Amino acid sequence: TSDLIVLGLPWKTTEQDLKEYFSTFGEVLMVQVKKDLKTGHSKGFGFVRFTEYETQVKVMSQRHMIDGRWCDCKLPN
DNA sequence: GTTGAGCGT
Repeated sequence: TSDLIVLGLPWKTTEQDLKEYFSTFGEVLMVQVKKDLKTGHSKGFGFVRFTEYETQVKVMSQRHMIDGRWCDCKLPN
């Protein structure tokens, strides 16, 4: 398993929210929501790591409606 | 108090 980058997150979406959402597919190791260090405002993308590689491809294969926006899980660059 | 292609100290 590898980290997946999550593009398109609503600005209000928190690491708590991601954990909840992604947990529905499989077991989650960690989630991150990248934020500006001065203001804490989310930058609109984050990361996720699953324990099971099965869950990763399942998640990588489809778009995701998270808090009102379609999001994409890709392999980072 | 804003936005929507954005890739991580």
